[PDB]
Amino acid sequence: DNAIASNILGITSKKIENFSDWYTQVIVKSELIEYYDISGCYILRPAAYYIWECVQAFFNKEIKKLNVENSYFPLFVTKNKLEKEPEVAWVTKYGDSNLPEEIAIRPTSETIMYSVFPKWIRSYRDLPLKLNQWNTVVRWEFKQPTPFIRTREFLWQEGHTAHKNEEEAVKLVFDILDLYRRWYEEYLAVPIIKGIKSEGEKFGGANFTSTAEAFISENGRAIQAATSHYLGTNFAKMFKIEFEDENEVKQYVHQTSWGCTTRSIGIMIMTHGDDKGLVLPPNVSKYKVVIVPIFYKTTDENAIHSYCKDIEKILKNAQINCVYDDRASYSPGYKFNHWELRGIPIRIEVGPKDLQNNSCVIVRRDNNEKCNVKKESVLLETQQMLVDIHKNLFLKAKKKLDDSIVQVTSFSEVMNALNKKKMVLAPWCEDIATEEEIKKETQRLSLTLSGAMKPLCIPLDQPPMPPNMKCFWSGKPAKRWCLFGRSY
Ligand SMILES: O=C(C[C@H]1NCCC[C@@H]1OC(=O)NS(=O)(=O)N1CCN(C(=O)Nc2nccnc2C(=O)NC2Cc3ccccc3C2)CC1)Cn1cnc2cc(Br)c(Cl)cc2c1=O
Repeated sequence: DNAIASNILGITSKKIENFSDWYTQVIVKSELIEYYDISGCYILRPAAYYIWECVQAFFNKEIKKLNVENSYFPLFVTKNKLEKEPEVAWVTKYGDSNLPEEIAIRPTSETIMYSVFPKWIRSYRDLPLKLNQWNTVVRWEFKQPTPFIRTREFLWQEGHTAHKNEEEAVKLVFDILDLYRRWYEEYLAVPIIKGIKSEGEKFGGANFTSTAEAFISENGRAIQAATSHYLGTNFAKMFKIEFEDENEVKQYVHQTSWGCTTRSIGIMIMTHGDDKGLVLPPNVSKYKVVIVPIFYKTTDENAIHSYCKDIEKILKNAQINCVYDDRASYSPGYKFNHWELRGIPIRIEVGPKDLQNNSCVIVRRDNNEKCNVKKESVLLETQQMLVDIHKNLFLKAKKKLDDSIVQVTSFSEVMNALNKKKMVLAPWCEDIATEEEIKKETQRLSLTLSGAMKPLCIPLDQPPMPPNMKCFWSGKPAKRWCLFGRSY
């Protein structure tokens, strides 16, 4: 429990050698996650919840442009109402007395909301209806949990809309999907692959499911990053959500729903984190800069302290939040590891020579590259470097994603691509019967998580398909290229 020894040790598992232990150490030592006495439930500490507040402000600002309004619906669903559509958590008593009708924690708010929609929708003048919630949902599974990405309770947003026809809803589905892209690219520097889910992997209530897929290249696992469904009139028939149209004729509404969870944070940690600890894209880090003082003698102490307070004022006047670790009990080297492990994008060092030159040293977190900068240039160099740190993080990640995809044309090359922690891009006939056949065979040939291969998504960005190409599995005419891989 010695501070210096713990500081020098940092993360002690190498990301590439022991990924599972590497991930646990990072989330605990960078002060993101705390554990709890109920399995599969975790505490979001400030540094983690700050990230959620950043993406929440962005997604709010964007869905307002689509005229989507936030709201809040009850945490509880009556058994009577939920079972009008079996791992839900059930409230059965208050104090010591049983409830006459059991009560479920929402796993999602479909039945809670769509049950009231008919009261709000009477004619076309009431459409479209566009609602969003920021809440938690509970799903009591006994699979092995994993912080951020696979938990019994998790924070998310769920948005639900209803439209007068199909095209206006289908357009909204993909408009939201691109906001999920920007959520991951512009804020978490994580590249995703837009696609359509296979028939066997889509949401049971949707006509189609569009998805944003991410890939964890260190363990070879694909993970769904966000989702956006076109529900059609399926839920309008269940709940009788009708309206009178412009011709005075009763019609069903066309609905969409879409969500993104704190799994996005987990994906971001697994992408950018290195053997030093957390690595934060500037847009989700509270402190963009850490100012560390360095003292050669005891005489230059009052000057360097004042010089660091000048740089702090320069950055904070430009609304660039920072922190000046003026603690006298720790060495500069200690502070370097301290804030590197916590993922601060930029470190500014001020020493005696840097003060004699009226300059400073600015170190990047992603690649540890240093450069000397004049004091009057500190603000401009910091601004451009925060932008380049993001771009570098994203481009390096997009490289790892692209290199994780092996385009194949026969099944005889599938197992070799899987065992190299990759996913295959294969031409597929999209027949639903083949989805389980591919799972059973890929896991059979694999010799804890599963070894089976499942249809991840059919990408929107389709490679050229020669009109005579056949399915990599059945040999029947192929329809589109499909990503297949191992998942959680
Ligand atoms: O809701 C819907 C329809 C839509 N509704 C509005 C819009 C949004 C919806 O769009 C989706 O399709 N969302 S999705 O949830 O399917 N999708 C999103 C992307 N994913 C995440 O990011 N997930 C997470 N993020 C962070 C942490 N953990 C997880 C996570 O998965 N934990 C679990 C796995 C795991 C592993 C170990 C331990 C515990 C656990 C729990 C998960 C996949 C479908 N659905 C799902 N399930 C239901 C369940 C019941 Br019970 C009933 Cl009754 C109904 C439904 C139902 O209707």
